[PDB]
Amino acid sequence: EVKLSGDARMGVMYNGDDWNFSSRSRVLFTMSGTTDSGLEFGASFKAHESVGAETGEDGTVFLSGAFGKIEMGDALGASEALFGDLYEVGYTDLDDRGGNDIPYLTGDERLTAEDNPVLLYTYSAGAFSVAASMSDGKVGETSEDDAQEMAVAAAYTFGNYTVGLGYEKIDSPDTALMADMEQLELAAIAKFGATNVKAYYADGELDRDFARAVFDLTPVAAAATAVDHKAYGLSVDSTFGATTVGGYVQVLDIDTIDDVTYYGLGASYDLGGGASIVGGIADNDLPNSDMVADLGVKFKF
Amino acid sequence: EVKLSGDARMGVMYNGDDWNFSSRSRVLFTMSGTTDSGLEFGASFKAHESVGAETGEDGTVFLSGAFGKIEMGDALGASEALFGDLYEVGYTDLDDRGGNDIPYLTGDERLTAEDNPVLLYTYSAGAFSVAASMSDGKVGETSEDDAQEMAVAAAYTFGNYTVGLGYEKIDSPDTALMADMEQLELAAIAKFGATNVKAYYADGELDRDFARAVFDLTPVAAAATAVDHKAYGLSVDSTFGATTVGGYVQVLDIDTIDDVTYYGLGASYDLGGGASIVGGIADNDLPNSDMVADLGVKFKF
Amino acid sequence: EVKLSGDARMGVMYNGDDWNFSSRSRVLFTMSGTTDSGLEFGASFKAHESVGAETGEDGTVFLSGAFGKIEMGDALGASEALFGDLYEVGYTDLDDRGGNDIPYLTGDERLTAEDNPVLLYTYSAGAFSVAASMSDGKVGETSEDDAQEMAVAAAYTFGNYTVGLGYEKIDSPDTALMADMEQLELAAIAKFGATNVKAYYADGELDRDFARAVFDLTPVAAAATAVDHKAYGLSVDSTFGATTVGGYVQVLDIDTIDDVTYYGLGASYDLGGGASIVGGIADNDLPNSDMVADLGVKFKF
Ligand SMILES: CCCCCCCCOCCOCCOCCOCCO
Ligand SMILES: CCCCCCCCOCCOCCOCCOCCO
Ligand SMILES: CCCCCCCCOCCOCCOCCOCCO
Ligand SMILES: CCCCCCCCOCCOCCOCCOCCO
Ligand SMILES: CCCCCCCCOCCOCCOCCOCCO
Ligand SMILES: CCCCCCCCOCCOCCOCCOCCO
Ligand SMILES: CCCCCCCCOCCOCCOCCOCCO
Ligand SMILES: CCCCCCCCOCCOCCOCCOCCO
Ligand SMILES: CCCCCCCCOCCOCCOCCOCCO
Ligand SMILES: CCCCCCCCOCCOCCOCCOCCO
Ligand SMILES: CCCCCCCCOCCOCCOCCOCCO
Ligand SMILES: CCCCCCCCOCCOCCOCCOCCO
Ligand SMILES: [Ca+2]
Ligand SMILES: [Ca+2]
Ligand SMILES: [Ca+2]
Ligand SMILES: [Ca+2]
Ligand SMILES: [Ca+2]
Ligand SMILES: [Ca+2]
Ligand SMILES: [Ca+2]
Ligand SMILES: [Ca+2]
Ligand SMILES: [Ca+2]
Repeated sequence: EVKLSGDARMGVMYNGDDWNFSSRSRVLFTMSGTTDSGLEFGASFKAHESVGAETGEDGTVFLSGAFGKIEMGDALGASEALFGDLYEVGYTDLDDRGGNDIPYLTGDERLTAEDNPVLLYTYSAGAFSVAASMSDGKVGETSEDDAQEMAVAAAYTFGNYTVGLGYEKIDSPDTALMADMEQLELAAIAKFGATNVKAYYADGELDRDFARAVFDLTPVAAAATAVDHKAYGLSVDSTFGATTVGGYVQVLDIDTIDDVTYYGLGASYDLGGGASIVGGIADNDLPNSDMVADLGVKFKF
Repeated sequence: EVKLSGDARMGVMYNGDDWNFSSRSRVLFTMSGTTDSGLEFGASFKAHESVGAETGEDGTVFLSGAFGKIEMGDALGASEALFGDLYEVGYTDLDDRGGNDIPYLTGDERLTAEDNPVLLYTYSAGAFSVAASMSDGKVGETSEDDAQEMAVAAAYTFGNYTVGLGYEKIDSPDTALMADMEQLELAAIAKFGATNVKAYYADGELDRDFARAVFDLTPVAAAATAVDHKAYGLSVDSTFGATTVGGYVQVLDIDTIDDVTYYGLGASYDLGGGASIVGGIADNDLPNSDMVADLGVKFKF
Repeated sequence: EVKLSGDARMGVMYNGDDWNFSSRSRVLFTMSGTTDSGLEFGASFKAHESVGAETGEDGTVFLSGAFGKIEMGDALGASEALFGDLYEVGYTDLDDRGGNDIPYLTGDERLTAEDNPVLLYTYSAGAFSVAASMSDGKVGETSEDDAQEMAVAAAYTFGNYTVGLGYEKIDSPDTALMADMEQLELAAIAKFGATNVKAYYADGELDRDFARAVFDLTPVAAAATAVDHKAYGLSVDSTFGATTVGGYVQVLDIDTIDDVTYYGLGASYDLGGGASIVGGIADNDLPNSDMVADLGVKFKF
C-alpha cells in the first residue's frame, strides 16, 4: 500500500540584515505491508529525495516484529532515535545560529551517502526502550575504508519522566589524519500537562580539525589530535488553547577551540485544519552574529 | 489532503529541417486544506519539479479568504495572472519561433530562482478582478541586491467581454549595468459562443542588451541604456463538435534593434476520455526561420 | 486516472571482497484512460525518473486499440519486449559479473536519451505475437545524425512452449568511425508446471571497439571494423511451496576479442503480503573475478 501526505510553508525570514520571502512544499510517500505471520514492513521518502531514495542515501526501509524494528537508509542514530531534539523555533526552523537540534555525534547523515545507507535497530517493551545503530565502514558499496559510526542508547519512562543515556562513537580509518571521536549523553524529558521540558548533557572528545570547522576555523597543519568537549541544553514549551510558546538554550564548549551559547524563542497559533501561524527569534553569543527571525504559516496535508 | 493528476503526449515534431520523436509524461500533486474559520490553503508542484519545490523555486503555496488569495513560489505576475496567453498551437506547444505566450515583462520565472520565490496577490468581487505581484529584491535568501519586479493589473467582465490593463516594471540594482524596464498592457477577451478572441497591446521600454538578446544579438560594450518597444497580437479559436481550430499572430517591435511577426495555426480533435489528436504549424518572418510543425496525441489523467 | 505502487529492499551485498549494507525504495506512477471508442492510453514512470520522464528519456507513454499498441519513451526493443531476461538472481539483482539479462543489441536505453525517446509497437492475436521498434536517427530533437536502431521479432505459443525469433540492427552514422551491427536471436520458453525454462541463441556482428569495451579493453587506433559474435544461455527456476530456486548460465563469445561464461544461482522464500527473503551468488570465469553474493528482503507495495 502507498499513502500520500505533505506539507508547505510561506512567510518572511530575516537573515540578520535583510528580509526575504521563504516558501516550500513537500510530499511524503508512506508505503506499508504485513506478512502472513504479522511482521510489518514499510518504506518512506519525500518527493524531492526520490533520486537519493533509489540508492539508500535518503528515505528508510524497515521490517518489524516481536523482535523490534530494523530500519536501513537515511536513519537516525540510536540516541537521537530515543531523545529527539529541543523545541523547534520559527516557521522555517531557524537553525541559522545553531538551532534547536541536539548535537548528536552519529546518524542523521553523518556518514549516510550515495550507495551507503546506515542501520537503526529499536525495541520497546513496556516502560523501557533500547536503540542501536551503525554504518558499515566502507565507502559506498565499495571496498574503500570509511570512518565507521556506532551508538547505543536506552531510556525508561516513569510517569511524567523519561530518562535515558546514550553512547556514540566514530572510528577513524586513519588516526594520523582524523582522531577517533566519542560522546556520552544523559537526557531527561518531562511532561507536566500542557508543558514539555527536555534537557541533556553530553561529554566526549572530537577530532581537532572537525571541532575547528564547527566554528568555521581553518584546520591546523599537523597530525590529528582529539579535543575534549561538552554540550548541554534545555527547552520548555507550553500550550494554552491554540497558542504554543517555547524556547531553548544550548551551549557547546570545546576545549582549546571555543564555546558558544545559542538559543531561540518562538510561538505558534493553531488555525485548525492543518494550518498554523508560526514565528520566532534565534541567536547565539558569537561576536558577529545578528539575530535571525521569521514569521509565516505552516500547512500539513 | 493530497490529490494526483497527470498528463502525457507522444508524436512527431519537425524542427525546421528534420522530424524527431517527441514524448513526455508528468504528474501533478495538488494539496488542499481549510482552517476552522474557512480560510482555504494549498500547494502544488509537478513530480519533475520536486527538488525546486523544496526551496521555493518551483510550485506554489497559497492562503485565501474573504480578503483574496496570497500565493508564493513560482507564480505568475499580475498581468499574466489575469489575461493569460494566446491560443496554444501544436501537441508539443510549438514555441520554437516565438510561440503563443504573451510577452509579459515580470513573473513566470523572470526572477524566481533557488531560495527565491515571488508573490502574487489576487482578488475578485463580482465582475471585477485585481492582481498585484512582486519579488523581494535580494538574491536567494541572501542580502545581495537583485533586480526587483512588480506589477499591478485590473480587469472587468461585461457580458462576453473582459477588458483590462496591467502595468509591470523591473528595477535594476545598477543602472550603469542594466536599465530599468517597464511595460503597460491593454488586453481584451471575448467569447462569442464556440469562438474565443483575445487581443493585447503592450508598450514600454527595455534594457538595451536584454532587448538584443531577444534577437540573439551580442551585447554592446557601453553603459546600459533603455530602448522603446511595443508588442501586440491576436488569437482566434473556434470549436465545432470534437474539432477546435485556431491560430494567433503577434509582433514585437523594439526600437533601434529589430521587429518580428510570429504566428501559428493548429487544430485538435477530441477523442474523449482525456485524449485528443493535436497538430500545428508555427513560424516567424525572420530571415533564417524555417517553419516548425508537429502531430501527435495529448492525454490528461 | 493515476495509481501508485512501489517497492523497497534491504540486506547485505558482498562485492567480491567486502560486505556492504545495500537498500533502496521506489514509487511507480501508473496513469490510464480510455477514449469514447475504447482505445486505451496510459503513461508510467518511477519517482526517481521524474526529470527524465519530462523529456522522453525515462518512462513510457502508450496508445492501444484493435491495431496493437504503440509505446514511446524509454521502451524495450522488439526482441526483449517478446522474450525478456533469464531468471533474476539476488535481492539487489546481482548483475555485477554479467548478470541475468539477455544481451539484446537495441532498445532498453541503447540510444534513448534526453529529448530522444524510442518507439515500440506490439500486437498479439491468439497464439501469435509480433513486435517492431526503432529510434529516430537524430540526436535529441536536433538535426544531428545519430546511430539508428531497429528490431523486429515474432513469437508463437503452443501449449507449454513459446518459440520465437528476432532480428536487431544498429546503423552507424559513420562507418569509418563505428561499424554497423546486427544480431539474430532464437528464443524458446517452456513452463512445465512449477518449472520455467528459458533458452536463447544469438549470432551477429559488433563494432570492434564497442566489443572491446564489453571486456573493458582500450580501443585500437584504426578505422572501425566489425567482429563476429555469438551468445547463448539457459535458465531454470522452480517453485516448491513458498521457495523458488533457480539459476542461469550464459556465454558471450566475440571473435578475435574474448569469450566469457557468467552464471548465478539464487533462491527466494515468500513471506506473503508482498515480502520475500532473497539471496544469491553470481560470477563469471574471467581471471580477476571474485564471486558476488547478497542476502536481504524485497518488498512490493
Ligand atoms: C510585502 C510583504 C509581503 C508579505 C507576504 C507574507 C506572505 C505569507 O503570509 C503569512 C504571514 O504571516 C501572518 C499571518 O497570516 C495568516 C492569516 O490571517 C489570519 C486570519 O485569521
Ligand atoms: C559533537 C558534534 C557536534 C557537531 C554539531 C555542533 C553544531 C553546533 O552549533 C554551533 C553553533 O554556532 C554556529 C556556527 O559558528 C560559526 C559562526 O560565525 C563565526 C563568527 O561569528
Ligand atoms: C541530565 C540532564 C542535565 C541537564 C543540565 C543542564 C540544563 C541547563 O543548561 C542550560 C544553559 O545554561 C544557561 C545560561 O546561559 C544564559 C545566556 O543566554 C541568553 C539567554 O537569553
Ligand atoms: C516571538 C515570535 C515572533 C517573532 C516575529 C518576528 C517579527 C516579524 O514581523 C515583521 C515583518 O515585517 C518585515 C518586512 O517585510 C519584508 C518583505 O520583503 C519585501 C521587500 O520589498
Ligand atoms: C515511423 C513513424 C512513427 C510515427 C509514430 C507516431 C506515434 C504517435 O501516435 C500519434 C500520431 O498522430 C496521429 C493519430 O493517432 C491517433 C489514433 O488513431 C485514431 C483512431 O480513431
Ligand atoms: C517585453 C519582454 C519581451 C521578452 C520576451 C519576448 C519573446 C519574443 O519572441 C521573439 C521571437 O523571435 C524568436 C527569437 O529570435 C531569434 C531568431 O534567429 C535569428 C535569425 O533568424
Ligand atoms: C486593446 C487591444 C488592441 C489590440 C490591437 C492589435 C490586434 C491586431 O494585431 C495583429 C497583427 O498584425 C497583423 C499583420 O501581420 C501579417 C503577416 O503575418 C502572416 C500571417 O500569416
Ligand atoms: C494545421 C494542423 C496540422 C499540422 C500537421 C503537420 C504535418 C504532420 O504530418 C506528417 C508526418 O510525417 C513525417 C515523417 O515521420 C517521421 C518519423 O521519424 C522517423 C524516421 O525514421
Ligand atoms: C551487522 C549485520 C547487520 C545485518 C542487517 C540486515 C538487515 C536486513 O534484514 C534482512 C536479512 O536477511 C535475512 C532474513 O530476514 C527476515 C526476517 O526474519 C524471518 C522471520 O520469519
Ligand atoms: C550484443 C551486445 C552485447 C552487449 C552486452 C553484453 C553484456 C555482457 O556481459 C559481459 C560479462 O563480463 C563482464 C565485464 O567484463 C569485465 C571484467 O574485468 C576484466 C578482467 O577480469
Ligand atoms: C533456440 C535455443 C537454443 C539454446 C541452446 C543453448 C543453451 C545452452 O547453453 C548453456 C551454456 O553452456 C554450458 C556450459 O558452461 C559450463 C561452465 O560454467 C559453470 C557453471 O557452474
Ligand atoms: C544460494 C542463495 C544464498 C546466498 C547467500 C549468500 C550468503 C549470505 O550470508 C552471509 C552474511 O554475513 C556477512 C556479514 O555481515 C556484514 C555486515 O556489514 C557490517 C560490518 O560491520
Ligand atoms: Ca532544526
Ligand atoms: Ca539530528
Ligand atoms: Ca557502505
Ligand atoms: Ca507556449
Ligand atoms: Ca508566461
Ligand atoms: Ca530573495
Ligand atoms: Ca538483471
Ligand atoms: Ca535489457
Ligand atoms: Ca531524436
